[PDB]
Amino acid sequence: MIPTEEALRIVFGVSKRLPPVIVSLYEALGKVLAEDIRAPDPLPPYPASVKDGYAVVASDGPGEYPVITESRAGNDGLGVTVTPGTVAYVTTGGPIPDGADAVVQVEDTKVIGDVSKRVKILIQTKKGTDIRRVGCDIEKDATVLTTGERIGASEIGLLATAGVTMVKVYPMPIVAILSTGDELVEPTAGTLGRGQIRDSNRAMLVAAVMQQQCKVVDLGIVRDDRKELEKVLDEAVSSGVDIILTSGGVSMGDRDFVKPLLEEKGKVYFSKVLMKPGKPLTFAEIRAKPGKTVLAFGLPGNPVSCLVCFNIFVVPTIRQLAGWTSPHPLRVRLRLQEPIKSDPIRPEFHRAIIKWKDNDGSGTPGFVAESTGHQMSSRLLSMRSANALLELPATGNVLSAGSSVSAIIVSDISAFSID
Amino acid sequence: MIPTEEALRIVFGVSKRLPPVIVSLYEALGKVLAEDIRAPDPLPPYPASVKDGYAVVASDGPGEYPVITESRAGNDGLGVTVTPGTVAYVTTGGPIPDGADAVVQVEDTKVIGDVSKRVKILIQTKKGTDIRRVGCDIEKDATVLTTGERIGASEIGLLATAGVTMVKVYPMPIVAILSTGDELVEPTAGTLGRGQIRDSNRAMLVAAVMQQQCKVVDLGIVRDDRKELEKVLDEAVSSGVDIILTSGGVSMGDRDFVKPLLEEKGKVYFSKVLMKPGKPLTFAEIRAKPGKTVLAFGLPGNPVSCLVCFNIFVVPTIRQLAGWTSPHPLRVRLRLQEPIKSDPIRPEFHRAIIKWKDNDGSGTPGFVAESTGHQMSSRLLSMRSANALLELPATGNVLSAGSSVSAIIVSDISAFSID
Ligand SMILES: Nc1ncnc2c1ncn2[C@@H]1O[C@H](COP(=O)(O)O)[C@@H](O)[C@H]1O
Ligand SMILES: Nc1ncnc2c1ncn2[C@@H]1O[C@H](COP(=O)(O)O)[C@@H](O)[C@H]1O
Ligand SMILES: [Mg+2]
Ligand SMILES: [Mg+2]
Repeated sequence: MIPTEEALRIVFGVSKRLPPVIVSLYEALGKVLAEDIRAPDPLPPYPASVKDGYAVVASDGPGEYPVITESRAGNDGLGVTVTPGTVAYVTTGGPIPDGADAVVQVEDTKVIGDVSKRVKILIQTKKGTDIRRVGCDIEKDATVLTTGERIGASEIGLLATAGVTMVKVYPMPIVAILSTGDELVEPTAGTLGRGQIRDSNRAMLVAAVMQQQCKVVDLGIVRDDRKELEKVLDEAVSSGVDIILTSGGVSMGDRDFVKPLLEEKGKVYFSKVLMKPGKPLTFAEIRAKPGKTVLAFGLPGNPVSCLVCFNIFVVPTIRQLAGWTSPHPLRVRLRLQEPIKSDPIRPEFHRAIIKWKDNDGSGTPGFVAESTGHQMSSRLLSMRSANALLELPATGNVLSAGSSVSAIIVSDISAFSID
Repeated sequence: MIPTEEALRIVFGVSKRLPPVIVSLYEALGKVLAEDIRAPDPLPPYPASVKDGYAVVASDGPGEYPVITESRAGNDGLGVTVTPGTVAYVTTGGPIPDGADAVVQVEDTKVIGDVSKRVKILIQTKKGTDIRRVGCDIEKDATVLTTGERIGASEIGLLATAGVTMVKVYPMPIVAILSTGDELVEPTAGTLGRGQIRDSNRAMLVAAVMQQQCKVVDLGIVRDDRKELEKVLDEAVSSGVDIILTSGGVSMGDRDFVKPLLEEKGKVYFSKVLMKPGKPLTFAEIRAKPGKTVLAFGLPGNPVSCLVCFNIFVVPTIRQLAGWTSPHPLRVRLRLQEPIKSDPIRPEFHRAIIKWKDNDGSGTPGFVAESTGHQMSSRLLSMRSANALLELPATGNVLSAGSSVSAIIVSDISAFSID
């Protein structure tokens, strides 16, 4: 039985970034860049107006002037030179005609006469005012995005700015998922027969893997039969998946074949972890016959233990395979809203609902946590709405309301409900 | 020009939750429940063993006993009564045979003899030990999920537990997106002609809407021509989309037709907001001809202003339409890692890279922020890697390193890179 910190280091040490691939612009969203991106031309590529108004010769100053051209886009004002004593109309983003050295926003001007166009400039401007010089936002050949950078909406915007529609990225791993048990029935079952339960771990894990943006290979329910589970595992290993997730069949039962099958097919690094919940977790590395490595997680059958182990061990493995340089989950410090008793032997991953408060109880703003209630590993209602796992050390003491603890954030911090 | 707080209240007051729909189990992931979910049967539906070991009569105590049945699943041990002086083998999740009232884990037992099976129970157990009574995890008819609850992986697990494979939920809005400008070219363009730039806002907004899990209707580049933009807007309004996003054509240019077109087609609630960046934001409500409401956001053309306005105003509108009871973004308090000058007139949404530190500079743990650098609204590099918007009040003063500010979190808090 190894500590969770060691089990994580073993998984990190075995897990390898996947080979990069080439994808289209919208397929690159959410993925990590596997190349640097350089601007092929400057932004703006021409001197551009910051305002709707008039391009002027700054030294002219306030006065009345004829409007010799209008410049909004493309070839507008091409070949026209704004000389001292003239002005040109411009819209925001319009090219500055040759000879103009500043822009006076339309609010500081007045159109004069009926009908030839004339405008009154109401202020003294300064050279360079309200003009974006060539390359002031992005210089030609500047690196706008680098290898190891995760692509979000602004990074998609920068790729589009630089004219990149095919991107080299690290792909997401493909994950096979199966459930084990003679007691299981499909979640479509109505009236349950004696000694049956609906398979809940498979759909829970499919959903968890969908939230990590990975393709899922759903291998269904497997019975407690060694030859049957070996056949499904051999089929999962040779299919091309990168990760295999099983649940159940990893305790002390006489028909728990997951561990001995992973020992035959590959190398089991560990089968027991000092943690509450999640003790019987198995981690193995299998080589598929030519050829590639396949990571196998023998997750515990208990629904809570299953999802806690997914959140702590499988999420960083997916991220590592997908080329994330920082795969660890966000850990914050927070105050307890109620007392919680820690375990005397195993450090606990106590499920909680956390929120940011203007006053965390200590007079300063901070995160606070409420327990989800009874933490029994068979009680999936303890995972309901839990956005964090409180890391309670193995002291056996009652942590009173107001005490501070470390918490792992397991669900979108930007989707956190406010206080 | 209205404050951002008022502009948000107007948007919230106009935005209505979409009618609920019925979807399959995996389609419900990420969506808000539009009905309560009750367990049709208990969990466990039979008294179940917590351990691999033996089901016993607690009062018998330590001793040697014959193993009269084996119970792992289904009908195993049906009709067999464990009487005083006998035991039954059980696996975790196996039904407890009639007459047995406790379970002794296999580690507290020893198999005796060769070959009839006999086992030695090494301890004195207590009635009810290591047995999950019927309904101890979930009672029959208990509400396991309620209306207004967002569905994550554990909620998918609870739906599967309760045998629900078709779910009533609030759908996501469908969003139409177009760009405006005679200066724009597609992001596939190579060498740019004079006065041209690649359309970056459209792909940026498509990506931003994809991260919000909404269907996108890509309406392309529209030129600065009133009749052309009216035709595309009329086509967007009658297509069935719930939200229309335009960018550009909302400043003071003589060919900026977005505002007057939204005034003709519907009701414009505002066209100017007191903020840095994002001043020319237009918000309108259009009624499609029978019939339904369509929300239109005339986003600013400047790439930074475009994305900042999306993050502040469009994200909560999407969430409100999708039935989120808490659509507001997460706001935290944090310390500045460097000095920042605030604007004397407009409150600024200064882009930053934030992280949780064990020491935020004050001796206690907390979030800290680094600026992304020059904040010019034309500089999309200021959005690069920004996971927060610092809310800087309009004081004109230099906020020194170490001072505390409010920050809006704009990207997955569970995807935050650690310190
Ligand atoms: N797919 C599943 N869905 C729900 N419960 C499960 C699943 N697989 C295993 N379990 C339960 O988890 C516990 C441990 O499983 P095992 O390790 O196979 O003994 C038992 O109570 C099982 O009935
Ligand atoms: N789709 C777009 N992509 C990049 N820049 C844009 C886009 N639309 C408008 N702009 C720029 O944003 C600024 C304001 O646009 P407008 O409001 O149309 O004058 C100008 O500098 C435009 O060239
Ligand atoms: Mg089992
Ligand atoms: Mg324009």
